[PDB]
Amino acid sequence: DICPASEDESGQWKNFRLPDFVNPVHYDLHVKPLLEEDTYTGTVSISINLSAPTRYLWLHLRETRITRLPELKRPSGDQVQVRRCFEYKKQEYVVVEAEEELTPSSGDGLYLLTMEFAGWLNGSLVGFYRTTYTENGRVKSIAATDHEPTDARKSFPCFDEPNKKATYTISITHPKEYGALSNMPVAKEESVDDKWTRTTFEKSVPMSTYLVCFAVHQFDSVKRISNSGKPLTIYVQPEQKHTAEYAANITKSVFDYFEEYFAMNYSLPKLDKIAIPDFGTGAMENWGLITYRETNLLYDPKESASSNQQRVATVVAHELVHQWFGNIVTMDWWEDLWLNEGFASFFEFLGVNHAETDWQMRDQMLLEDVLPVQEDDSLMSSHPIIVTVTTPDEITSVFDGISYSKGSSILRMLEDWIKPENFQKGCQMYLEKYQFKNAKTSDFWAALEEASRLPVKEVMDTWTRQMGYPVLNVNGVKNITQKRFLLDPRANPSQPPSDLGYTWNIPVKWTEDNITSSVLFNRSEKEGITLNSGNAFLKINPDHIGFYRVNYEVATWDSIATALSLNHKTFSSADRASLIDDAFALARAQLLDYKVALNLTKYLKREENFLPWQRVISAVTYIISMFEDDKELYPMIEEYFQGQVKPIADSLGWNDAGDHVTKLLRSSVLGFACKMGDREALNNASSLFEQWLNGTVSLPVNLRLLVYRYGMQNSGNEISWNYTLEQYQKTSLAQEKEKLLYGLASVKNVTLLSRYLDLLKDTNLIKTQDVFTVIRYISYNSYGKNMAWNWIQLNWDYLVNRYTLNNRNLGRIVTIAEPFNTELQLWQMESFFAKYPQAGAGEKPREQVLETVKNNIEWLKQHRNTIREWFFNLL
Ligand SMILES: *[C@@H]1O[C@H](CO)[C@@H](O[C@@H]2O[C@H](CO)[C@@H](O[C@@H]3O[C@H](CO)[C@@H](O)[C@H](O)[C@H]3NC(C)=O)[C@H](O)[C@H]2NC(C)=O)[C@H](O)[C@H]1NC(C)=O
Ligand SMILES: *[C@@H]1O[C@H](CO)[C@@H](O[C@@H]2O[C@H](CO)[C@@H](O[C@@H]3O[C@H](CO)[C@@H](O)[C@H](O)[C@H]3NC(C)=O)[C@H](O)[C@H]2NC(C)=O)[C@H](O)[C@H]1NC(C)=O
Ligand SMILES: *[C@@H]1O[C@H](CO)[C@@H](O[C@@H]2O[C@H](CO)[C@@H](O)[C@H](O)[C@H]2NC(C)=O)[C@H](O)[C@H]1NC(C)=O
Ligand SMILES: *[C@@H]1O[C@H](CO)[C@@H](O[C@@H]2O[C@H](CO)[C@@H](O)[C@H](O)[C@H]2NC(C)=O)[C@H](O)[C@H]1NC(C)=O
Ligand SMILES: *[C@@H]1O[C@H](CO)[C@@H](O[C@@H]2O[C@H](CO)[C@@H](O)[C@H](O)[C@H]2NC(C)=O)[C@H](O)[C@H]1NC(C)=O
Ligand SMILES: *[C@@H]1O[C@H](CO)[C@@H](O[C@@H]2O[C@H](CO)[C@@H](O)[C@H](O)[C@H]2NC(C)=O)[C@H](O)[C@H]1NC(C)=O
Ligand SMILES: *[C@@H]1O[C@H](CO)[C@@H](O)[C@H](O)[C@H]1NC(C)=O
Ligand SMILES: *[C@@H]1O[C@H](CO)[C@@H](O)[C@H](O)[C@H]1NC(C)=O
Ligand SMILES: NC(=[NH2+])NCCC[C@H](N)C(=O)O
Ligand SMILES: [Zn+2]
Repeated sequence: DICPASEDESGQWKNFRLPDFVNPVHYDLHVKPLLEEDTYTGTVSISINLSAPTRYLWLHLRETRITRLPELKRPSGDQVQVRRCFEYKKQEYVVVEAEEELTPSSGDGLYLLTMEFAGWLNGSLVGFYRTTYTENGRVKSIAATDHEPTDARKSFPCFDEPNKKATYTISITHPKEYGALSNMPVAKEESVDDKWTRTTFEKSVPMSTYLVCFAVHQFDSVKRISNSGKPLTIYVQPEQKHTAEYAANITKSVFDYFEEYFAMNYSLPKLDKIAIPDFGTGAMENWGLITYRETNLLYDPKESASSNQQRVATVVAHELVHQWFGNIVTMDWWEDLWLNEGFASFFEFLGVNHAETDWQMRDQMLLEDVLPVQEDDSLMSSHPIIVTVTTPDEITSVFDGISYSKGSSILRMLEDWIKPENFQKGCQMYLEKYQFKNAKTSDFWAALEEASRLPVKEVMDTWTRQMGYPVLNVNGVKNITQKRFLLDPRANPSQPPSDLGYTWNIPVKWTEDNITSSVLFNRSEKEGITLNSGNAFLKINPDHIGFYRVNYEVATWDSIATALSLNHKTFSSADRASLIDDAFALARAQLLDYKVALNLTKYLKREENFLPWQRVISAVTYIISMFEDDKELYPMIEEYFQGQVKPIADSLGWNDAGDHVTKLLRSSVLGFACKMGDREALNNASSLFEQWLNGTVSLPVNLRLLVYRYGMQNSGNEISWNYTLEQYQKTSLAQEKEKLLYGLASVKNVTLLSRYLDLLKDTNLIKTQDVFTVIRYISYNSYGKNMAWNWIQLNWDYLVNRYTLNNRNLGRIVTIAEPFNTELQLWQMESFFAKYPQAGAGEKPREQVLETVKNNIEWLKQHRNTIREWFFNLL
């Protein structure tokens, strides 16, 4: 109204990107929330470096409105006359036109733009918002911000691009019963009324808008002091105070580890962590004020699982990495997002490995990132690590497996190739050089190139400027050739067009009789290379350290299966997982006969290690999933795999005994036993469930989820469903709540699942942060697979209105359709997508799930008979 929307395109504000010649230096930001009203107001004054004649100044603003007419100051100090302001919706700009036009800022002086604005605290989990929780029967409020990637512009008007780094001095006017937090320590507090306080924080270091954070809270705190002497504190609800201890421990340990590892001081005087009761992502690395979802921060050793402990430790470590990679040095543009996310996803493992010695974290990288993303990056609808992004929806979409997991994986390969010592030093030099500035990927290669003189740019470009990865084809034990690996054999291997033409410079490592050698396999060696003792067996890609698959000759694969049956310990746990993973992905891709892959599972009655069991379970889950409705194949696949896990499931038993990894193994192994229909494992689940319903018995922590799931699935009814729903409401621990939600989604009852789906619209019952989690849980239910899919279709307009098409989790919800494997189901998907063609952040997930479902249909056609034969002839 005061800056009305205009469809005037005839200016530079038509461009998606901000102009080069306008840079901010300093933000004077003041916000005043009316908590009980779900509104806030604010004023911002921004010091501006101008480099070119312009009659217009524009910056980002979404939803939040300008309250009066903006006012501008010349570097001399005089008031610049303003003709108009207008909003340009298409590119999320507010634009002000001078009755003038003025010249650059040539010295140390700068323009100053002052704007008044008003926004909403309700209906959203981005920008600046308020949510509630209950304490001693009273409803309490907390307000906070979440900005990454393009939501700072909702909180306040700003130059909302990662390279437009400016300095910040923030102040908030809030009721006195509340404390206020931000990036920097408190500088001064002053009484406005006898009811209100104005809290001003000290000047920030130059930082990106997406990192700017503030909160208004009545939380207690658990405190720690770094080796640096700086306070590290975790803010937490008084009720939940005891559950902040572990995170406090890890924060200290990992903070102290990283500061020494990166050879650089944490830039700020303090660091705070806080979990918002309703929070839209996992966690956010806001410099000095890291916000969390409760499940990722709050841990109770008396109620939480080892899985939960590891998750907390890992996310805390992840977030801490960002204080260096992302915060100190930021990517120049979102196309280089992996410089943030891949680095955090890599170093998170080093952090927690320091904190927790017997967690085998380094190996767990294979399970967490490497192998899962090799699935993702074998689709045509993957994308290169460096990604062209032209809209806010595209930007948010690339916060994905490629950025995180493949990012993490190619750094893991890089480190090993280049040696840890040199990788470390190179990272340090990168941090020294670009501190408080922005870097491109090119900048990082050159940094490590200074630390190795190895051809980092030449080699790593191949892993980074094109999607996908190679399979190494072994000819004669010793000759290898590279070929792009795609899950779909019908797909055109040259698409989409790549300058590098889908050949890679592959750092290749192999083990000859307990001795290790290294070669760079050059792109330009079109007809392959020969691996340099007269050997009878070459173990290529030890610990799956390189981001590629190895396809041995069938004879060799056959001999591996035999070696496993005779003495599996001949191979390391990682090597076993890796051979199993490759074989099954190769069979999936029609590059290896399924009989050969399945033959590798024969030894399993003697398998006792975590890594191979995890990758076996992953591979079987897919195959079992494809044959769910096949009355012929399914019982046979079930009977066999039931027999294979029985010994290890029996050996570990239904009790929390052993070290971290053993307990993780027991969980997944007992879960798989239950999934495969082992009557005794199911009986244990039902028995413990029945006891838990008696209201006294606290279940062994690493068995709970299984007991809620299989207990509800096998003996749940309305009475126990209602009980479980009450328990979910009554527990304060978010990690327990989440397990109970999975339990509730496990009932074999259409009426009860229907009630559950209806609860998604009730914000008193299911939190906004948890809606997509619940939909996904329901989709795993044999009835709910179709119920969840049907519900998101019927309620699509409702979800879009509630979350917006810019919401990443909403974009991704269509992946509940992954198990689909008929032409009928594919037609349903396409019909639905055609009806709602505005996909937003769901554009890529749609492409991916369509490719997956098409692969599934093909897979069934190609392999049903072969797999049937293998099982029939065996049983
Ligand atoms: C939870 O799961 C346990 C399995 O992990 C069950 O324990 C098993 O119960 C079986 C049936 O009573 C026993 O079968 C016997 O196995 C021995 C092998 O050592 C054979 O001699 C017997 O032929 C066989 N049956 C007989 C004699 O009729 C298992 O031995 C037993 N123990 C283990 C460690 O596997 C629990 O029963 C189950 N709990 C609940 C509450 O259902
Ligand atoms: C790699 O996989 C091969 C193909 O599945 C295995 O070879 C097969 O072993 C089966 C036993 O596991 C045989 O099943 C038998 O088939 C005959 C004729 O069809 C039936 O009369 C028998 O009753 C049946 N056995 C049973 C118990 O029902 C297959 O004949 C056999 N096929 C071939 C071509 O060899 C390999 O053993 C396997 N390699 C390993 C494990 O190293
Ligand atoms: C937060 O609440 C306000 C006030 O209820 C919402 O504004 C209303 O929007 C609807 C249509 O979207 C109108 O019918 C009402 O008249 C509006 N009221 C006012 C005072 O503007 C607002 O949409 C909510 N914010 C969010 C982000 O959902
Ligand atoms: C946080 O760390 C402290 C130690 O730094 C842990 O407290 C110790 O726990 C061990 C094992 O329970 C005891 O033997 C010691 O008496 C405790 N105090 C020490 C060594 O100073 C504490 O348990 C850790 N937090 C969590 C969440 O487990
Ligand atoms: C699924 O749950 C519903 C709700 O509890 C069950 O419906 C009940 O059935 C019994 C008879 O067996 C009646 O006494 C109740 O009045 C019914 N309740 C409702 C709301 O209709 C239903 O039997 C369950 N269905 C299955 C297949 O387990
Ligand atoms: C379990 O939960 C439901 C919901 O609280 C109970 O109440 C019925 O819920 C339906 C909707 O599912 C309403 O239409 C009825 O008004 C409710 N019936 C009442 C209040 O009498 C249901 O009765 C509970 N069942 C058990 C066995 O505890
Ligand atoms: C860096 O850390 C050291 C050791 O903790 C400290 O003495 C020094 O003040 C810090 N220097 C800078 C430039 O931040
Ligand atoms: C492998 O390549 C080498 C060198 O080109 C060659 O001598 C040999 O014939 C090839 N094939 C096999 C099966 O070893
Ligand atoms: N609006 C969002 N969903 N932002 C997601 C930020 C999550 C954060 N970068 C992390 O992965 O830890
Ligand atoms: Zn991150």
